[PDB]
Amino acid sequence: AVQIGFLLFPEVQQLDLTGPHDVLASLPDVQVHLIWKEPGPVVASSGLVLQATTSFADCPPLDVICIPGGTGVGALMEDPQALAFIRQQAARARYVTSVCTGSLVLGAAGLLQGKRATTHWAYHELLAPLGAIPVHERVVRDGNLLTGTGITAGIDFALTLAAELFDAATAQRVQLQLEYAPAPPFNAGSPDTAPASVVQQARQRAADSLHKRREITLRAAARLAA
Amino acid sequence: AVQIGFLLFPEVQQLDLTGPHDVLASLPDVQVHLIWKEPGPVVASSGLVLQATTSFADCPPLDVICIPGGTGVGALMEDPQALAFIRQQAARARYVTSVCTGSLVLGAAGLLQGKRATTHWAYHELLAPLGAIPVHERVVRDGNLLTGTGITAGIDFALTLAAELFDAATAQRVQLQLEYAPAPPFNAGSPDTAPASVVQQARQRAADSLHKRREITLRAAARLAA
Repeated sequence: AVQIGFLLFPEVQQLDLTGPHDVLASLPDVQVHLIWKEPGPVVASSGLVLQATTSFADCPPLDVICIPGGTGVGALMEDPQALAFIRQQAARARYVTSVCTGSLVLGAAGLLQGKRATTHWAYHELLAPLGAIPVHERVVRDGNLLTGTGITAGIDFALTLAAELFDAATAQRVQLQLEYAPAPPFNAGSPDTAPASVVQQARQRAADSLHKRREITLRAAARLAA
Repeated sequence: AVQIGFLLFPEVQQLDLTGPHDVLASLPDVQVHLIWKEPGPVVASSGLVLQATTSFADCPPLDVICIPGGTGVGALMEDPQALAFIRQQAARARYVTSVCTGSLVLGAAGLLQGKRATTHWAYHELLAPLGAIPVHERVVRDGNLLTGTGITAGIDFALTLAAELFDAATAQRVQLQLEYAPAPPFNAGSPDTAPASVVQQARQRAADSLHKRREITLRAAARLAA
C-alpha cells in the first residue's frame, strides 16, 4: 500500500490539504495519514476542525509527503520537531510536495537549497533567502520535489502523482469519477491577470503577514547557515 | 452577517463541502455553519473526520444553503428530518445550491419539481423521476436554485455568489488571494472528453450504486406524488 502523509497544523489553509486528500484517497492501495504531534483535533484558519490520525513518532515511512500552507506556516518555520520530521521523511520519500506557502516550510527545513521552487505570489521574495531558485510557474518540479501555487494546486498535481504511481488510465478514471473540469467565472487568479486595483487591495491586506514572515525567514536562514 | 450553511452528513464527499467552505469563509461579514442532527463528529466517505457546528433546531435562518454529494446521499434521500429542514431553509434562502449528487437530495425534498437542474454524470437519469428538467451543463441556474457538477463546482459557484452578495471586485480579490487558477494535467473530467475505455471502467464501478439509487429514487418520487 502506498503511504501518503499530509502535515496538519493549527491555522492550516484546509483546502490546500483537503483537495489532494480526497483525490488521493480515491486510489486503490493508498493509505493517507494526517500527521501532527499527537492524534486529535487541529483547527484550520477558517475555524474548520480537522483530526490528525497519527503522531510524528508513529507515522510509517511515507512514499509521498505533502506540506499545505496557511497562516500557520510562520510558527512551523521555527518548529524544530516539525522540521526534523519533514527532513527524516523527505530522505526516503519518492515525492516531496507542497501547496502555496507550504514551500516556505520546506525552505525552513533546508530542502530547497539549490532547488527550483515556487510559492504564493505575495510571499515569492522569501524563497531566495532560503536557498531556492525562485520560479514564477504554477507547478515546479526539481527531481522528486514538486511545489505548486494555488489553493487547489494539490488537486492538479495529485492527478500527476496518480499517473506516475499507477498509470495514465488510473488518473483519467479518478478525474472522470470526480467529474473534475474546473471553469472559474473570473480570471483574477494571478497578479498578471487580475486588475491592478485588485492586486493593490490584495498586496495591502498581505503586508503585515509579509513583514512578520520576512523576520521569521531571516531567523530560519540563519539556522541553515549554521 | 450573511449566514451560509452546509449540510454535513455521514459518507459525504468532503471536497464537495470543504472547497466552497474555504472560499466563502474568506469573505467579510459571513458566518458559515456545518449542520447535522447534533453538533459533533461526522465521518466523510474517505474516513476524514469533520465536526458539525449546529443542529437543525439551532441553525439560524440561512441566506445560502449548500447540499454536498457523496455516497451518503442515498440515506439522506429518505431522511424525513433532513428533508424537512432543507424545505424550511429553502423557503426563505436567497440561494439554494448543491454540488454533484447533492441535487438528488434537493430532488427528494421536492425542490426540483419543474426546475432545470444537473447532477453527477453517472446518476443524471435520476433527475427526471424527481420532477426536474435535466440539463447537461456544469452549472445550471433556475431562479434562486444553482446546481453544479464536479467535486469542485462549489469553488467556482462560490465566486459567483461572492460577486452577487458583495461585488465583482470582492470576488476577484478572493480569487487572487487564493491564487486560484486551475490547470488539470488530463482532460478526462467529462464522459464527452474521456477515452471510451475510461468511461466504461467508471460506468461499471458506479453500476451497483446506480442500481440502489434507482430503487431509492422511486420511493422518494412516490412520497412526492402523495
